[PDB]
Amino acid sequence: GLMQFTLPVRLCKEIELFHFDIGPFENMWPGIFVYMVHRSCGTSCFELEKLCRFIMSVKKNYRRVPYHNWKHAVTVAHCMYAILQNNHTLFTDLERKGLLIACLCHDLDHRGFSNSYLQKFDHPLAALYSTSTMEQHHFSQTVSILQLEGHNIFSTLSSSEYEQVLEIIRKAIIATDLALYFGNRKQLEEMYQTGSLNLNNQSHRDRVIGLMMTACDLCSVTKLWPVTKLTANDIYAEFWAEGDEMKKLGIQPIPMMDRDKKDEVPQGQLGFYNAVAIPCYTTLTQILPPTEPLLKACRDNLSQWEKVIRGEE
Ligand SMILES: COc1cccc(NC(=O)Nc2ccc3nc(C)c(C)nc3c2)c1
Ligand SMILES: [Mg+2]
Ligand SMILES: [Zn+2]
Repeated sequence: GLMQFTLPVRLCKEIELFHFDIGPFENMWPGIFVYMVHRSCGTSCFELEKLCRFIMSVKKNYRRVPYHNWKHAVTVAHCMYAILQNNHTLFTDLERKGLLIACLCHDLDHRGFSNSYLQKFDHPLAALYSTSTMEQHHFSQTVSILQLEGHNIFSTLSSSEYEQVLEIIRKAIIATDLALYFGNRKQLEEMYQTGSLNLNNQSHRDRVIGLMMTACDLCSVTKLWPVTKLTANDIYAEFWAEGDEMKKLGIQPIPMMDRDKKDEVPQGQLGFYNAVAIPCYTTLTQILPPTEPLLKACRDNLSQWEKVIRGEE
């Protein structure tokens, strides 16, 4: 196990920054992920034979959709890497192990549809899981892959440490349900502003890990404008697809998902920066000061969307 992964100089440098884009070379993304684990965790955390076999089974069970794809998984894992590297001593060995795997797995077997469209379609998964429908499925898919012959990357953990990591991964994945983020951020807001926030309180850590997961999940709004803008097309390609499918069930969908209402996208993006993205990275910056560069980048991209509306581009 004296085999390190190395990246070219430019990647080796930019991968440490929050705004890093992992590039269009699909075949470099596994090595980028392993590189991040080795540096975040240790070269010993995982048996490389098993990690590599886990990664490629995880890749396979992500679909060919415009946004909720294998690129998203690795992109979300890189944001978590940057958060963990910039907050060295606040996280247990198990939490670093668990959260990078949770980020890679967080959207397993996503089809490009919201929990809402599964409910109105009456998809079988909506009957199996009444809330956080896709997220419970994503955690299901994660456990399934972990139990394949030769895929159990945690094998060398004790029974209770193994229970702790699957529990970290379950809550981390469930927290990527944006419906739950509002209450979670509201509670974290009050806890930090009445001084009751306490990182030795497990139920507090849980909330703070959940906010990190939302932050990593939304990290496209924290990239340089050209990456943010080009990722928005992919996000809206899924939204408009779901809108089309709503119209096939005989329901006018929200404007956000109606491809006849593209003109409304810039204003809809302001709503999302102001209601979701800026509050998210604000509370995270208050709790984890060194994640400020995510808040600053998000503010720069809000400004870029205001300029789009003003016709300046
Ligand atoms: C009540 O129903 C609500 C309320 C608040 C938010 C939501 N959900 C909601 O708006 N989802 C969006 C929209 C635009 C987005 N734009 C970008 C670039 C990214 C990364 N994520 C987005 C997520 C639903
Ligand atoms: Mg998701
Ligand atoms: Zn996601």
